[PDB]
Amino acid sequence: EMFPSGLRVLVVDDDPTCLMILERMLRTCLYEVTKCNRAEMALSLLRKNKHGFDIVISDVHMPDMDGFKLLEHVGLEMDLPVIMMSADDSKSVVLKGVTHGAVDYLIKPVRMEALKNIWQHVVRKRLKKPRVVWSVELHQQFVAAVNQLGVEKAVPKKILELMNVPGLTRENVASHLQKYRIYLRRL
Amino acid sequence: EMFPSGLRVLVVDDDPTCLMILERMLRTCLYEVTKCNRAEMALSLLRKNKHGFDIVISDVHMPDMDGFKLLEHVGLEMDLPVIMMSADDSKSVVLKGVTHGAVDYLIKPVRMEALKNIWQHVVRKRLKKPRVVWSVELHQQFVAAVNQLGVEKAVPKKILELMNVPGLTRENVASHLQKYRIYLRRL
Repeated sequence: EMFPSGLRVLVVDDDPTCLMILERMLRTCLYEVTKCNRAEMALSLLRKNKHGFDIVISDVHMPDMDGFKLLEHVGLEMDLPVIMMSADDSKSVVLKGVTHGAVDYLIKPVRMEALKNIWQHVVRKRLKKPRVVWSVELHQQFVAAVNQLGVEKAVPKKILELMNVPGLTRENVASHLQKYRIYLRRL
Repeated sequence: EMFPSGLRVLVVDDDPTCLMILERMLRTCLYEVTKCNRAEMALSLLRKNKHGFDIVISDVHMPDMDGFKLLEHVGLEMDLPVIMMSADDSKSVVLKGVTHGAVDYLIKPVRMEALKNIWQHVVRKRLKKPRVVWSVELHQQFVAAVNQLGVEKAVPKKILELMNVPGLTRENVASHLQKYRIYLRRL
């Protein structure tokens, strides 16, 4: 089966053991890895080179910033795939990862198969217009709406009815659902 | 005539004399001023609190980043009003300020009237949808198109014809033109 070697991953964690594990497993899986232990530094590294990182993995806890708001900055503001690394697997923490913008999550202890499969949010087998940026408030309304209808039955028109946001289009919701589908199915 | 006192301005300059002048004049004009001497730090200060700064003034030259790309980060990526502070007033530098995302510019020496009038890009006398973010490449095509048609005659349909970007709408161009109208008229 197909495997995309050489994707570039930024791993953000103030825990050196967690960082070492993630880096070693990603290199075993042929990803290219950049490590960083501060949220502010991660954000600077991502702006420094847009079209430089394919996916970010960041710890739910960070020493210089609330970890969930880093998820918002990376996953929503910058529209990058961000994966939440958490030691806590309660329903509330897992729900908060996706409500703050992550496309997926990893629970300690991280299994190789789970870690290796993160490329699914980046590549697929088969000058452009302005990109649309979702606010955290809008995103949380979307997650609530989709969870109410059921992820398998939620169609753009029904999501829109529940969100009740003038100007929000069917296309906007469909492309947002495609980005967050995998996480929402895990719920 | 109406004057909006108390707007919050971030001034970004590694030249302490320039920073002191801008801060003193802005405080005389009743703005609230935050100073910062590094591009990276400016960017962190702006994310730290969105809905915190009303307008940014940044020097065309910065020691830790190309000044024009800071304009892109602030004016286009973050969609804040950024004003280019420059000692150079050549046609090429002035054109580059607006092609990299600034809504206006200030030339040394800065006159009080010019400095005091920066509120025009922020306020006016009379949960929402995703915001649209322009890439620098798209923005530069837009500036070229508008300059070809003439800023006073440029209507969205004609701008679109010249830009030739599938998916770019009339509404997108009209709201972009409204943001950059003042600078483009100065050209």
